[PDB]
Amino acid sequence: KVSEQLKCCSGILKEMFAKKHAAYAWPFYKPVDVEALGLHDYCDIIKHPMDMSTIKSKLEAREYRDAQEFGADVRLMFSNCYKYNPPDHEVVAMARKLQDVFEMRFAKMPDE
Ligand SMILES: Cc1nn(C)c(C)c1-c1cccc(-c2ccnc3nc[nH]c23)c1F
Repeated sequence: KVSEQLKCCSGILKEMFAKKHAAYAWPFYKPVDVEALGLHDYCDIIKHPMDMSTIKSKLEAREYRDAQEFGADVRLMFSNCYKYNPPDHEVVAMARKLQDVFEMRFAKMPDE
């Protein structure tokens, strides 16, 4: 069960990194570079930054022990975006679309 579920999760991660979703996934590929982006309050507002390269590193290194731990990280990434940004900002629109992809496929988890 655990192995299977984590495979399911790595498939989701591979999809989120895929070219078919790149038009809205790209802001989430790497850690937010607060300084480069001029976002000098980012650290002060976001206490636990998260991005898809960090999730991929944690998957490769077998840090996730179960699907719930992986999902909590992916959702944290979206929540940080909803935290920091006005809800009408383009990056929030892209986060919502990528979360739709994630939640619909995560729902299709093998459950035993
Ligand atoms: C520059 C730039 N131009 N455009 C239209 C976008 C979407 C960006 C951009 C580039 C890289 C990362 C981010 C980003 C990621 C996660 N959270 C964020 N919060 C504010 N920016 C965030 C980003 F918006």
